[PDB]
Amino acid sequence: DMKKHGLSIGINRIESVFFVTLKAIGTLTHEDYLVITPMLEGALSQVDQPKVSLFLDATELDGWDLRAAWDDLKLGLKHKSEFERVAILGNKDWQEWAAKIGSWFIAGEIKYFEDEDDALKWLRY
Amino acid sequence: MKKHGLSIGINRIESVFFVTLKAIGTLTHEDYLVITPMLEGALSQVDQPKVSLFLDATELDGWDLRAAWDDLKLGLKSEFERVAILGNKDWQEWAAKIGSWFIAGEIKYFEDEDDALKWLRY
Repeated sequence: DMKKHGLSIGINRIESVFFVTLKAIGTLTHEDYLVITPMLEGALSQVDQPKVSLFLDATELDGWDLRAAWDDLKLGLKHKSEFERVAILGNKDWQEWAAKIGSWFIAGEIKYFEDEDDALKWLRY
Repeated sequence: MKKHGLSIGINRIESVFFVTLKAIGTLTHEDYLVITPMLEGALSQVDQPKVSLFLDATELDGWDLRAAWDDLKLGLKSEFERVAILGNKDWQEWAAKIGSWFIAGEIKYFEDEDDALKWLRY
């Protein structure tokens, strides 16, 4: 009834360093892809930092439909830059998107976490 | 490891899409220069003809008054029906100020999330 579904993209500064943030939540549909991804793309294309990394909060993501457009989503940076690091935060138990959601990104390194503090420390230092 | 910044999104509750924006920490002029182009890039892609905005300012401490944040105007390509601002502080500190970034039929301040969201989808 009140369950939320979708994603948000942002920029956060932590200890003087800016990073891109992404939060995915609920169960994503085809309609959701059509409505939400142009906005994510529009946002990410305006990020122009010397080096930049990404924090992906997927703790509240259920997943998406079999072979949905979400499998092939690509989120890239303003001048074809790659993310230095991408920290993917999940939960204790494996979820259907675990081995798939990383492919949205071109990254120097992708690391998976169950604790936000650890994820942020790895990104920052 | 205190976070300072803003995120923008689209969420759906049942069958209704709404724009969502969360602001956190104390925003500086450098933050403005880095975040506002992305915020504007996101908003220019919202095509839904009837749409509202949920603004989560629960973790917002404020911004530098000499920074461009005071003057920010966010909009659609073309207006929000409703903007629901969620926060804990006396409204006169920042709620009216951040509310003024938007043009909308109605702009309302809430301390309860459930009530804010219900009001947006009515």
